[PDB]
Amino acid sequence: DTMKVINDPIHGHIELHPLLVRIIDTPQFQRLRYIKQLGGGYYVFPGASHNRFEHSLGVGYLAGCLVHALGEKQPELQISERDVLCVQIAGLCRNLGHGPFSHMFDGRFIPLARPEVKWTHEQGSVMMFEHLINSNGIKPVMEQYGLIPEEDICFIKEQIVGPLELWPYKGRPENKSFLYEIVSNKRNGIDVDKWDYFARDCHHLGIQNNFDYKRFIKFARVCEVDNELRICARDKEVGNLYDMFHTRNSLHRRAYQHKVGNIIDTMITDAFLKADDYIEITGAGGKKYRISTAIDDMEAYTKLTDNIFLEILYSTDPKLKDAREILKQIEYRNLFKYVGETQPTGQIKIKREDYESLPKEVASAKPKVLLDVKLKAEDFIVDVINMDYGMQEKNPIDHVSFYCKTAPNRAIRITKNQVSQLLPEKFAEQLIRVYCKKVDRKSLYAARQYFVQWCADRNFTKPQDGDVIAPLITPQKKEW
Amino acid sequence: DTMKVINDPIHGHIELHPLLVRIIDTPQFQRLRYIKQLGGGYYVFPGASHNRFEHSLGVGYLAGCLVHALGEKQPELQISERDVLCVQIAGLCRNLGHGPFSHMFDGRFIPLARPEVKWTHEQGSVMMFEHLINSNGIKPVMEQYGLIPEEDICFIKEQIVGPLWPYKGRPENKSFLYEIVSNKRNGIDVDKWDYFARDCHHLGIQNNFDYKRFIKFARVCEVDNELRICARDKEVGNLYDMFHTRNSLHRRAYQHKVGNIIDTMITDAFLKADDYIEITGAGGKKYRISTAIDDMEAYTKLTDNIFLEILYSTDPKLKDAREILKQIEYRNLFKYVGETQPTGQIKIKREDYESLPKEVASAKPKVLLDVKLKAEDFIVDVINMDYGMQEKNPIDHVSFYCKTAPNRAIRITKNQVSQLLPEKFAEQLIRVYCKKVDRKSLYAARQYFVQWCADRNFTKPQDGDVIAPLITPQKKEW
Amino acid sequence: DTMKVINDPIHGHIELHPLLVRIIDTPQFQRLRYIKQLGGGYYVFPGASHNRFEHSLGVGYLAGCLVHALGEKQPELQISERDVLCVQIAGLCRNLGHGPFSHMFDGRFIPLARPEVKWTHEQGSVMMFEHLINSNGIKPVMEQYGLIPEEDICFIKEQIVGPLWPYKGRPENKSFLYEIVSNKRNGIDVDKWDYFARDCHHLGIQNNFDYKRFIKFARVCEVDNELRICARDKEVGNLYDMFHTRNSLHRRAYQHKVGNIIDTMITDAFLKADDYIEITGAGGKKYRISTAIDDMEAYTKLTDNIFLEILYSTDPKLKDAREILKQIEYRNLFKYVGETQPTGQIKIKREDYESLPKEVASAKPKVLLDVKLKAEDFIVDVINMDYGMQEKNPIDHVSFYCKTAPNRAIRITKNQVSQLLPEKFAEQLIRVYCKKVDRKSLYAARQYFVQWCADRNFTKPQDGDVIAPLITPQKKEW
Amino acid sequence: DTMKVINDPIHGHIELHPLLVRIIDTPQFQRLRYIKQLGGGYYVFPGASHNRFEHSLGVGYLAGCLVHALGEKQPELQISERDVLCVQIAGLCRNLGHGPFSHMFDGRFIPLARPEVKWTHEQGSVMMFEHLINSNGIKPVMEQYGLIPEEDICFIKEQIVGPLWPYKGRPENKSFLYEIVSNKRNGIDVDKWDYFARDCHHLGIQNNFDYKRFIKFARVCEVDNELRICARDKEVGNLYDMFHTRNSLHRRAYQHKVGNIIDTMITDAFLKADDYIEITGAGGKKYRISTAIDDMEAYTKLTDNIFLEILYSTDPKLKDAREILKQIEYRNLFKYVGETQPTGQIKIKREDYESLPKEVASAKPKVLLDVKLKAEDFIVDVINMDYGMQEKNPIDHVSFYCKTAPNRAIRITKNQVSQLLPEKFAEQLIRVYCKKVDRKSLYAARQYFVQWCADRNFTKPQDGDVIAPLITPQKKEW
Ligand SMILES: Nc1ncnc2c1ncn2[C@H]1C[C@H](O)[C@@H](COP(=O)(O)OP(=O)(O)OP(=O)(O)O)O1
Ligand SMILES: Nc1ncnc2c1ncn2[C@H]1C[C@H](O)[C@@H](COP(=O)(O)OP(=O)(O)OP(=O)(O)O)O1
Ligand SMILES: Nc1ncnc2c1ncn2[C@H]1C[C@H](O)[C@@H](COP(=O)(O)OP(=O)(O)OP(=O)(O)O)O1
Ligand SMILES: Nc1ncnc2c1ncn2[C@H]1C[C@H](O)[C@@H](COP(=O)(O)OP(=O)(O)OP(=O)(O)O)O1
Ligand code: NA
Ligand code: NA
Ligand code: NA
Ligand code: NA
Ligand code: NA
Ligand code: NA
Ligand code: NA
Ligand code: NA
Ligand code: NA
Ligand code: NA
Ligand code: NA
Ligand code: NA
Ligand code: NA
Ligand code: NA
Repeated sequence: DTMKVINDPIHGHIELHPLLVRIIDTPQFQRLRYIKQLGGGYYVFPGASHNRFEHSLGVGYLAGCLVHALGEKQPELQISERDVLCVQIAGLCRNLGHGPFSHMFDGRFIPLARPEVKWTHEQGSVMMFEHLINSNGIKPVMEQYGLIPEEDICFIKEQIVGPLELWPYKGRPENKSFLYEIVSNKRNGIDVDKWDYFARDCHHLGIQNNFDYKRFIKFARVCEVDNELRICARDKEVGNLYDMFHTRNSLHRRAYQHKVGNIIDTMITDAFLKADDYIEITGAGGKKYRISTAIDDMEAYTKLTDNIFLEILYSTDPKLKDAREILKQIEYRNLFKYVGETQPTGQIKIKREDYESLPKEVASAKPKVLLDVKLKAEDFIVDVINMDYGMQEKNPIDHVSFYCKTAPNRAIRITKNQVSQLLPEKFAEQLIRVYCKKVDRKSLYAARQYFVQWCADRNFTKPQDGDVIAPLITPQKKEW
Repeated sequence: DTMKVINDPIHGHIELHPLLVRIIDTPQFQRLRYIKQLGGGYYVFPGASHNRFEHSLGVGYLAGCLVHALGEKQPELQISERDVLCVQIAGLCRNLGHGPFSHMFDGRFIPLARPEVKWTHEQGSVMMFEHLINSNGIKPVMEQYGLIPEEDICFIKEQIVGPLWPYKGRPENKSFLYEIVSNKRNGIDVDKWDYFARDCHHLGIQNNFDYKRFIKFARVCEVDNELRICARDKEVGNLYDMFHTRNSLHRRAYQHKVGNIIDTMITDAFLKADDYIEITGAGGKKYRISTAIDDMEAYTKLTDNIFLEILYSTDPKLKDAREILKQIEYRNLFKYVGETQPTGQIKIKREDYESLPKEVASAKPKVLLDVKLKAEDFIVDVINMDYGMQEKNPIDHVSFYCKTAPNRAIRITKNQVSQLLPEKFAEQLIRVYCKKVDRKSLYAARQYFVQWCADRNFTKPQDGDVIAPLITPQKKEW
Repeated sequence: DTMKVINDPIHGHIELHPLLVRIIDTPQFQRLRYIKQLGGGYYVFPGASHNRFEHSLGVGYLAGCLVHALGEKQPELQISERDVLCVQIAGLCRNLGHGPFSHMFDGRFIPLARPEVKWTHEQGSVMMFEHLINSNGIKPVMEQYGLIPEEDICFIKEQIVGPLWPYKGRPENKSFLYEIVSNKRNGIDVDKWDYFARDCHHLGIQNNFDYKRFIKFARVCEVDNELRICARDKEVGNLYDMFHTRNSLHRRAYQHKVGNIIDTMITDAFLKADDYIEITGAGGKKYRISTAIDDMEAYTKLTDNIFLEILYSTDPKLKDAREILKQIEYRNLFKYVGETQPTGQIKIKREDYESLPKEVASAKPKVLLDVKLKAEDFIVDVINMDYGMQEKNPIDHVSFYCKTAPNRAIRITKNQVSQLLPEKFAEQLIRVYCKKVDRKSLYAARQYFVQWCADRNFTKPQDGDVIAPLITPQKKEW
Repeated sequence: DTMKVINDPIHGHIELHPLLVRIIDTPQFQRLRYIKQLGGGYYVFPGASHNRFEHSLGVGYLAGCLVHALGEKQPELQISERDVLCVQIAGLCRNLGHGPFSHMFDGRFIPLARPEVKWTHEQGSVMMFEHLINSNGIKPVMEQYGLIPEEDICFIKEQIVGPLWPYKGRPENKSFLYEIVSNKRNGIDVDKWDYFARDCHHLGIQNNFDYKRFIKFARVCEVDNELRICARDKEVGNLYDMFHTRNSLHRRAYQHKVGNIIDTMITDAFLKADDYIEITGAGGKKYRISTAIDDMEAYTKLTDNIFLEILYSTDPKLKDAREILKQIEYRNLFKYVGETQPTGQIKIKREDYESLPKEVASAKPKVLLDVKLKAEDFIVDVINMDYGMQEKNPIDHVSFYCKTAPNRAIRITKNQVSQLLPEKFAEQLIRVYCKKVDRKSLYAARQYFVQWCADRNFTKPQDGDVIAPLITPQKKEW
């Protein structure tokens, strides 16, 4: 077994070490071929047919490019061949825990189906990796290539999920601290997983990427920052890092939080909720699990993919009728209808515990307009979206270290005022989208009146088309 | 009316007329989201995750670009808005009849499972379109936009599948319209243009054909008393390059030796599953994977999903099918032994395919072997590579015009273009694989293979001297 | 004569009407082949070899795309063939007035060589267009294609340079036409769209603005009793991104610290050569590099070639000029010391520029230095970065329409889009360089520089702590 | 001094070792910024503004990629850091000897102006490199980085121009290194790889050769007791495609019929200017355009600028030269009459070129002509199109390895790959143009042309029946 070459449209011809090949050629990894990267986004951007499989190869490749580049420029770090493989494997395997339609599954479905548990795709990746290792005899193969399974497995899992609970990591000592910033960077969010999905999502969506990850890799260095070795960027690149998070935000606005993409993810979630009692997935020992409990058994979870959508759509059982009809509505494009978008003003934040009550508030509004129909709470969906630069209210560039041309081993900080006055003043905000489940012309007219009146009552921002969709409501609000 | 815009990575922002949107928003069209364009190719080229859905939008768009371009340059053709919509709809709908894994289903599975029937994806598209029309109340919507369903449905179906003037959907003065979506005269059509661009974007191989350039130089002229789409004389080199590119894409990607063996293993799994999977069709009647083609309501539910239904099954009756698919996941694939071609005049006929594994196993290589292999251990895959018209040069069926007389159609022969062009336009490739994957079986398989090539006067395999050093010295030609 | 087709790597195959071809095939237009789009940027980004000629073809093409798109969607605007040609011509001709190294010539050279005059490339374009028309017998060719030279020439010139309705080339009901080539209201025009795509292709930085998407959503609506080009409401995010991209391109490429210092050195060489180079104009009268702008026949011969005329000269009078250009070839450039910005209300006005090198040399660092530097050893470059309208948000001057009422124009404020947008739309950068390149001079230059930043309450330079560790602790702030 | 990074749109961010930087920052290298890669091609493809400078950086970078790749995969070859630098330097410097408009200068101008000498851009590069080294003190800088100037300079020059082992710069065990920059065995080298990608990016024609794939599969193996670079067996298809692409680029772009006639007109202007332009060289001695090749200090100043020096001149002695250049700006070009090829064994040798205009004018068409044309009215351009090795298949000079024995070199014949490949590897194109551009002259020129083709048994011109309907019936073949 020798180096395989694989041709990827984003990165070109990528070399895979035979241990990587052994990890890839398992049911646990190959599963990612059946999970769309962008979930319901495929129903809006028809190029976005790519799956988590190819994204994962790309993350593994880029993780290897960055660690190899640091090792060649700085031999004094003592990056070993073993370190390189562990970083590549962690890159490959950080997407293993994703579920059907990717963010739909851990962002919408699981929190509604199992409100008592705290599940992330990260934790799932660690569990799925363990199952991959143990079911496929990977440990003897790791030893053959010089890995020490005990320590290296721990290292790999820590790169995915952070400390498995003073230097908190066990897989590598503090002098290799920089290695924990490559695959999943908890300090500031700058990591190779974003770099792959920027390039890959853009190629498939038909929106062009402005971030240059190769340029970043070339200027990257390891320096001592508060007695820990960290990956630092060249001072000059600070503009480009602000542009990188600006790009992330553009991709969320244009594509990932597309108003129709989100409502399709919501409809799929609702179909999976109604189907949950009746779909059975066989796991370890022949025990049966549901869509919502497959996360408790990795053998069941292995078989939980986008296929669930089609199993529901093609079913004939009367018990799956409600689930199936929601999916049929997607095919006919009879979707829940977008009413509009607003934001809170001032320092007002809408917290997760208030979400359920928002459809009630929209239906409780009293627009002074003659209406043919009256709508209820259950007729409205309210979707609250938190947009930020990856670290809630914080500027992630405040957590980046830099070096200068004249002293490349000396780490420095650069503040927002030292770069530009044209940068954002805040780093987080909320969007509120409202939709109506009643699609007829009179219901939709009514829904707009309730919506705009609610925006006025709550002192939210004037919807962009407020004057067109509710001309009788927007004059009562002086500031509009 | 109300145009939708859709953003496609190949063509940019595409406008869809509301009638097209009505056709697209049906179970019969949306089904194409679950059929991979390149089938088992995704298992070799990981970027090739694209489905028939997006390819079909692109063919519809390009069909519209070509017909609009001809109408603007030549008002005298009388291309109406109705013609434009019919051509776009036929473009949209020519892929409706594809099955699971696209060419796998009509190229491998159906010919083995139903050898007596003559099924093509084209005929399937016509049948699926009829079912799409009748199940979704499309005829009143056609009338709303000025189409005449009787004539226009006939036109649309004829553009997909073909037929004194033999067509009924349009008269002879619109003969050129039949050359846009599916060109029976020479193979130059908008379906190829979309898949060249789209497959290349996804495979990571760069496309060298410029379809926009071609559309700009295209004109309709009278050729033997029939109006045809002609190309500019100067463009003749680019058309030879276009078929050269098609041939490269087949060699590099579509007939990739591992892509084909994965399609073969999936076919074998579907054969072993065929008795046991049921698909519900019209009136609750049950169909199999091999009979779903006889009922469009069943066939609607026949997609790549079948692969996962088999892979995830627990039924003991699906065990053999499921194990073949598990072999694909572990990459325990049937092993490639090699490739050869016939020499001289020799062509291998379709009726002799079944007997070829027997001939390879019957060869007597003078090498000491620890295993003996049988007929069933060999797969022999014969691939016909051509320029789309068997042995014919398709450029002999293209008409050209000159700058100084743009309504005068001419012919250009291969001799008038270049001496560096192909001398033949068709050939066969013979790939041999072994179902026994261990190192000793594979060694043995190579000896039988090379010996068979020697016995049959086939070409010396490229690695012949390395894989069978004891066999290749007997053959003086090599 | 009929349509020429030209293949451009940015836009593909572009069609040129024969009148445009006649305008392009003149010495006044073909001159733009010898003026680099990005001037000294080519000396930093080696892909940036592109010239104004191809950019101008692209602007003419995109001007035609937008006016055609508006006309097809809204026949009621009565856009005539004549309007289309005049808009395409204005698009083609808006770069005619550029000088050697593009922005170097009107941004640095002319203001220093002729401080008393107010010259812009725009005014130059109008004058060069008039000369192009009259020297090449274009007026009878305009008449042949239905143009009325009196009104249409006026229209074309007004589209490039601007002026109760103040325009004479078209009445108020065609007011939207003045927003295509050079948009005075908000800066959204086709010239930006071409240079975004073209500069990005050549620089190796990828463009994220989608101009085609913008064209598809564009409509003309009534706004305060005047017809204007409006954008779809949803696209407002993309317009903010468009100016954000313009700003990124300025930071990364157009105001690159070494690109600018190369433009400065070339400017200095042209100043020292100005007394001695002669350019023959109309009548045989002689002009200088700085006076060629007063005679279009001389200016026709004033291109990047002047750089090489100086570099290859042997005349002893051009020695000092030639030596500066030789320093560029050896890469012995004036050295970058650093960058800072003003804080608070502080704005640095154009009348204070000359005094800044004096202030840096007057600073008293409080560290012992081996050499002392003077005013002439420093260059101080002030760069104004904005969104095209000084302190104003250009999106406040954009009109929008909604899906439910496409003829009804609306306004959208910054708070209705996002909290993550910029709070200001203008700022200044100050770069300092040193003409003395040795290690001791450069160390000293950094101490003066950082101390000056401290004295003036400017921002702490990014590398302040590394380049001047003894100076940055004295500032209660840093 | 450490690595510079340079951003190139084709290769991305490229690292330059400080010795390379020292070679690049000289007047001898920087001169390549003023020589267009494609010469007159820019006058047809407006994207083709790129210069030899950036192409050279790219060849240097790719030379380094291939030698690094071989060294990492095969440590037993003992590729040193010194070898890597010498290979990068040879890559950087192989284009130094190009003249104004690249192939125009050594392909057209020099053969006509200096018929007694045998000059190539290769020999020019060696001479320019020597001058670069000696004028800029590069030898001590080479020693600083471990190079041995005597041996390594010889190595570098041998990699550019060529020579029982005939080379002195490296012994036989490093023989593979001579195949990277300029491969005399088969033409597969990094210079092609860069211009495929770069010319395609600028021309707007898409490249289908994947050089990175090739580098990944490349290995060094023993072939007839010499170490050589071998390709993987199954890449053989791709190598045939690589030369097919080279040929397509020649047909579409580099031998464009208008590109070539513009190169011819520029050559004619330079011939008429040759007596009157002076270029100052070493010791103040004066040279002409045609003698600047004999003094590297003069040749340093000989660039595309010469075109504009002629165009902008006022000297009455340069009038005829200047008028030809003015005709290019107005697009009053010599007119294309047509294209033919020889049939049979007939090859047209360089000594018969001068007589061809005479033969066309001597033909006796037998139709009534209003004007009669003479020899000097015709230009006949003979173009040799091949796969880089005259009549030979360059793939017969490629060595391959198989997966099962990667140190064992093999040969692969054309019949082992495909029957759809070219049957010949060389041909000639004959283009005829007319210097008289009026309608009557052009009609006459076509009659003479077609009659000449008939008399000589050349191929029927593609538009023969349209341009000469009365002449093409006499010829039974046609
Ligand atoms: N000619 C080609 N150009 C571009 N990519 C290719 C081409 N041929 C194959 N690929 C892609 C498909 C895969 O992603 C990757 C490797 O394919 P390939 O080299 O065919 O390996 P293989 O594993 O089938 O052969 P082998 O095992 O004999 O080396 O390159
Ligand atoms: N900013 C963007 N840039 C590029 N593509 C986009 C952007 N926004 C959306 N898309 C894509 C997704 C779709 O394929 C296509 C149409 O999207 P969009 O204009 O959002 O339609 P819509 O149907 O959601 O809006 P509406 O119905 O309100 O007009 O363009
Ligand atoms: N095969 C090609 N592919 C892409 N671009 C090409 C090709 N051939 C030429 N071009 C480019 C060069 C020009 O920019 C544009 C038009 O050139 P071309 O069609 O050769 O026109 P022409 O003016 O030389 O021919 P004619 O006058 O006979 O129509 O296309
Ligand atoms: N932000 C950017 N994105 C892409 N390319 C850039 C960017 N900045 C500069 N370039 C280009 C121009 C050059 O070709 C190459 C290197 O430029 P740059 O990093 O600016 O070097 P420099 O020599 O000016 O800086 P220094 O000497 O301070 O390291 O990259
Ligand atoms: Na797709
Ligand atoms: Na990590
Ligand atoms: Na530093
Ligand atoms: Na058809
Ligand atoms: Na082509
Ligand atoms: Na073929
Ligand atoms: Na296949
Ligand atoms: Na597999
Ligand atoms: Na052939
Ligand atoms: Na709207
Ligand atoms: Na260009
Ligand atoms: Na070179
Ligand atoms: Na060179
Ligand atoms: Na060998």
